Amino acid sequence: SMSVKKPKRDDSKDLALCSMILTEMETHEDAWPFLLPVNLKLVPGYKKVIKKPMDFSTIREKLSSGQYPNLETFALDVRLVFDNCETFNEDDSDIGRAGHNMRKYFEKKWTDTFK
Repeated sequence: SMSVKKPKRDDSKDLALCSMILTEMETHEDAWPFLLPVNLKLVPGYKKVIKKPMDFSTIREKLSSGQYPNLETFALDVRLVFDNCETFNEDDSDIGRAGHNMRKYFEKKWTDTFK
């Protein structure tokens, strides 16, 4: 509360560390469904169904331009990519499997770096 604070965590490396995680996600062989925004002119149903499209190139641009206020907002966009994937794609499909794989990959890096 006012004048009552937990000891100050060093957040000075967070930006660099999120960048590194994102590079690791970008270079994973199963990243291909997530690298660029879904083409809303060419994929029937996506625009109406997926209220908040997100992809790794969009996260990279937001990260590089100071649009994440803290590491929780960054994790929320990464998770949105996989939540969107699950919404639109059957589990038993190449893309559906890709999204589960990538979510697991991310969550381990996230825990290992920050927990």
